[PDB]
Amino acid sequence: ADKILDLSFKKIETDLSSKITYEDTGVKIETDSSKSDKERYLYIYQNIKENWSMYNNFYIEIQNKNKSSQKINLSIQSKNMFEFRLKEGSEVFLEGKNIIYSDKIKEGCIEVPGEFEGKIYVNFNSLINEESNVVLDSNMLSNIVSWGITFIPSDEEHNIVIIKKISLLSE
Amino acid sequence: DKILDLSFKKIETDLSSKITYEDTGVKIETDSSKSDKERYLYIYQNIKENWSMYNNFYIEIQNKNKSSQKINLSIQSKNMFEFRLKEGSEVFLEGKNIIYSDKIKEGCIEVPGEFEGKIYVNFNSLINEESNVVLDSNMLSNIVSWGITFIPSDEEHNIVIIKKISLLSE
Ligand SMILES: [Cl-]
Ligand SMILES: [Cl-]
Ligand SMILES: [Cl-]
Ligand SMILES: [Cl-]
Ligand SMILES: [Cl-]
Ligand SMILES: [Cl-]
Ligand SMILES: [Cl-]
Ligand SMILES: [Cl-]
Ligand SMILES: [Cl-]
Repeated sequence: ADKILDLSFKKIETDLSSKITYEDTGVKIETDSSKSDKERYLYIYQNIKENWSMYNNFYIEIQNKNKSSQKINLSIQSKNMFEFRLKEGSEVFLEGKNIIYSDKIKEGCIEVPGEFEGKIYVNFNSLINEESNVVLDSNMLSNIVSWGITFIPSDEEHNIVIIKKISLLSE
Repeated sequence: DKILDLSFKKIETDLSSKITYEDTGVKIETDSSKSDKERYLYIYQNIKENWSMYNNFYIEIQNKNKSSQKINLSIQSKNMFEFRLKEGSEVFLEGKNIIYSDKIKEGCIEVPGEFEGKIYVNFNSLINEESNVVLDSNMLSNIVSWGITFIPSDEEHNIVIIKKISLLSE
């Protein structure tokens, strides 16, 4: 039950000029920039409201028409707050015309080699929320740093409570 | 099941206390004044663990007084989010003579007099007030935005073709 994501190019934050063309399938993205500009980028995003708990990864069918390697990265947002980016060092899988290999996320990016024409596998455990360190397929329980009990004694001058045991149950 | 280590640090507000660690649990003795309405004893332990595999908080406690006590929970995640009892949530207090489902009143749990049983609290009854995020809620549950950034090579004219972007179930 693969879920195909709608590719809309109405929302773009960039510092380049480009020509986007829809074809039978997918879309061609042409950019004109310079070697000097080391801040160059073309961020393309969408606004949604979907539940993705039944999926475990991104499958990006991309093709590079240049001999030089490209670079791409992902960013997901949950609860209009938590932003998830590629976890540095995490393994991603690139399947080309004849070879499939593992490459680690470097400087927050995925290297797309020259003439690459294939698909890219990025598991959701590869996207993380920096601040919380919570990976996209987990929850806040994944990184508990403190637990405590607040006690508000009765109007009696001296109160005593006995705590025999505290544990965490799981179905 | 994971038996939490009963080792604490404490904050005292308008009261003094003693924490003795006996073989039959930890005894908490407080000395305070009926007039000091800001009385409050916070006992906690800082750690670095993963409780994803768990779903509930088991607390067996005994109240030595005839007057009710009030307890609250505070679980913190590295991002400095503190989760507390959700207002209107349900908690189960199983005593010897009385057993029932209880409600969170003013963010606290009423511990009846001479109570001597167990209190069950599900992690979905813990929430961060400002974010309004439940402690066991998965991130994938509510996705509001997703994006892809393209960083071109040094070549002046770059062309990348994206035929398809999907989510695979596993
Ligand atoms: Cl979409
Ligand atoms: Cl949507
Ligand atoms: Cl290839
Ligand atoms: Cl290359
Ligand atoms: Cl002791
Ligand atoms: Cl501690
Ligand atoms: Cl009881
Ligand atoms: Cl509260
Ligand atoms: Cl809060």
